[PDB]
Amino acid sequence: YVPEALMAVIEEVTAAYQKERVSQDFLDDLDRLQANYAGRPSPLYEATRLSQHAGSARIFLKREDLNHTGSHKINNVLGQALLARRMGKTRVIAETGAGQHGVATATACALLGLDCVIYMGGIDTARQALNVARMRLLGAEVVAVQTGSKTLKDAINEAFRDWVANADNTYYCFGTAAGPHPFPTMVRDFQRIIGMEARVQIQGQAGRLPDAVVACVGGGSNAIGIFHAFLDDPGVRLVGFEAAGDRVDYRPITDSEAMDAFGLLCRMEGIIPAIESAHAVAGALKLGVELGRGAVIVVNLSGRGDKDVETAAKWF
Amino acid sequence: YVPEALMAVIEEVTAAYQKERVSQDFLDDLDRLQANYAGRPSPLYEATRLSQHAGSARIFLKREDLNHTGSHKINNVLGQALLARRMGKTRVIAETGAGQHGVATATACALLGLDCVIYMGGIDTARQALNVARMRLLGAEVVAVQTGSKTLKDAINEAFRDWVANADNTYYCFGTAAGPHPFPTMVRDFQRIIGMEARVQIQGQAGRLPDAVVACVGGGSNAIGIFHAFLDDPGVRLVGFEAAGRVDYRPITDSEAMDAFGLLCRMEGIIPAIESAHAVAGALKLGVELGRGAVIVVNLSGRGDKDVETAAKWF
Repeated sequence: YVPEALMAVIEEVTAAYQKERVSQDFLDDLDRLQANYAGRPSPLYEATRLSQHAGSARIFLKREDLNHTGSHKINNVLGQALLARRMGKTRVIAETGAGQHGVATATACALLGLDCVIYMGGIDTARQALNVARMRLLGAEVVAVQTGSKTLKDAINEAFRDWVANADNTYYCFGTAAGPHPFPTMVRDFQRIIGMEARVQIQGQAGRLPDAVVACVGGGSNAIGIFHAFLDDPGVRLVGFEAAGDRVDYRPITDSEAMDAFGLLCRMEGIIPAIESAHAVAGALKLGVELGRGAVIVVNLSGRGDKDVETAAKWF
Repeated sequence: YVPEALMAVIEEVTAAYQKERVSQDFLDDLDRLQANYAGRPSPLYEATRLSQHAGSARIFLKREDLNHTGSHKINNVLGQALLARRMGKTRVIAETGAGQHGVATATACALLGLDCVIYMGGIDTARQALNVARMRLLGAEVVAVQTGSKTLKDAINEAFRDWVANADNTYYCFGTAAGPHPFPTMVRDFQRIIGMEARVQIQGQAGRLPDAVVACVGGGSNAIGIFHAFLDDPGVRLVGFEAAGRVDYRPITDSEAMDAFGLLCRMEGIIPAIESAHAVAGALKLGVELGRGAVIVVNLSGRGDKDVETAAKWF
C-alpha cells in the first residue's frame, strides 16, 4: 500500500502541512480562493416555516445538501494545490481512473498557474476521450500508461515513480477512491471550511452569532466540519445529535423524532432531507422549543437526500 | 392544442400576471423566496486572471453555468406558485411524465403552503415511482390516471377539466417539455432575476455599478435576462455580442470566441459553452477599449459540456 520510497516525501508533506495548521491562514486563503468559484460558499437558508414548530426560534439550514458531485471534488482539490504553492512546488501530478479526479486537478492546476501532468491507464484513455480532452483544454499533459496491465494501479505507480524522482518541484495530488489517501488530517481540516462559511453568513443574516450550531454526528466525517469555527465562541452551544433508536453535548434522537422532523421538512420547506440530517433538524427543533423566542440555531444539512427516500416512503 | 373552454381562464391569469409584471413588488418577493433555496442567487466570480488579457479591466463572470437544471425547474416553478398565491388561488395542479415537473411543482407548493395535486399517467405512475413518493412526501395528492391510453395526453385532460372546473381557486402550472406553454411573457420575465441578482452582487464586490454588462445574443433565450435590471442605470453600457433598445450589438468571429474559450480554460480553469465564449471574447475587447480598472460583468450562461468535442477538434 505505500512504497517505502514515498516515506520521505509524504513526511515532507505532512511536515509542511502541520506548519500550515499552526494558524487560520491556510484555510483563510483557501476560503478566499474558493469564493464563487465552484459552489463555495454553500448557501445558509433561513427556514421561516419551521419557526412555528421550534418555539419561535429561528432555524438556519446550512445547505451542504446542494453541493454537487465534484464541484465538490474541485473544492477539495484546490486546497491540495494551494498547499503545493505554499510548499513552493511548481508542478502537480495525479492519477485518474475514469478521469474525474484528473479533471478536478487539472482545473485547480490551472486556476493556480501550476503545471499539471495526469497519469491514466491506456485502457482508461481509449474509452474516455472526453475527460481526456477536458483535461487537455485545461492545460494538463495526459500520459496514457502503457505498462503492466494498463489499468489504474499502473497509473498509480508511474505517478509514484514520478513523485519520487521529482519531489524538489512536484506535489502529488491524491483523490481516486481506489488510489492512495496518505493525508487524513488534511482531509478533515478542509471541511472546517463549512464552519467558517456558516459563522460569516449567520453574522450576515441574523446580525449575531448563533445560540447553537448543530449537526448529526455519528456519520463518518464532514458533518463535524460545521463546529470548529465556533469552538472559540464562548456564547455558542455546539450539539451533536446522535442516531439513538428506542465541548459538544451529545444527545440522542429516536427513529420517530427524526421521521417526524423529516416529513415536517418536506411539508413546511419543500426540501427533502438525508435521514442522517433529519436527526439534526429534529434536535434543532427540540433545542428551539427549549431555548424559546429569537434563539438562532444553525443546522448542518449534510449530504445526499437521494433515497433515503426509499426508506422514508416506507416509514409512511 | 389548447381547448377553447379554457379561454375565460387563461385570460384571468393573463390579466393578473400582466398586473404583477409592470410592478416592482413581484420580482423582489420572488427574489426573497428563492434566496438560498435551490441555487439562487448564482455566483459572481471575479476572474482576476483575465484582467491581464483585458486591458486590466476587472471581469466578473455571472455564473449561470453552475446551475444544476432541476434546481432550475424549481426556480422557474416558484414564480408561478408565487403568482398563484397572489391571485388568491389556494390550490395548484399540474401534470407530469417521468414526474420531474410534479416533483418541482410539489416542492414549490410545500414551500408556499398550497395544496397540490398532480396528474400523472397510470403507466408512468408504474415506471417511475419514488418521484410519485417524493411528491407524496412533499404532501401533494397524486392522481394516477386510469383513462383511455393511461398516459400524458389523458394526464393533460384531466388536469384541464379540474382546471376549468375549479378556476375559482386552482392555478395550473407548466414546464413539462411536452404539455402546454400558455404563458410566454412569463418564462422570459423570470430570467430577469439573473440581472437583479447581478446588480446587488457587483455593488457588494466592486463597490459600484459596472461599466458594462455584456451577453451572448442570437442564442439560448436564457442570456438576455441579465440586462433588464440595468436598463435604468444610464451609463451602464449594455452589449449583446453576436455570433457572426438601450442595447448595442456587436459581432464576434469564430476565431475570437475560441481564443477567449481557450484562455478561459487555461487561466481560470473554467470550461465554457461556446456561446458564453462569445461574451468573454466581447468582454476582453471591451476591457482593452475601456481601460485599466473598468468593471465589466458577463453572463456565462449555458452548459460547459459537448461544446467540449467542438473545442477539442478546433485544436
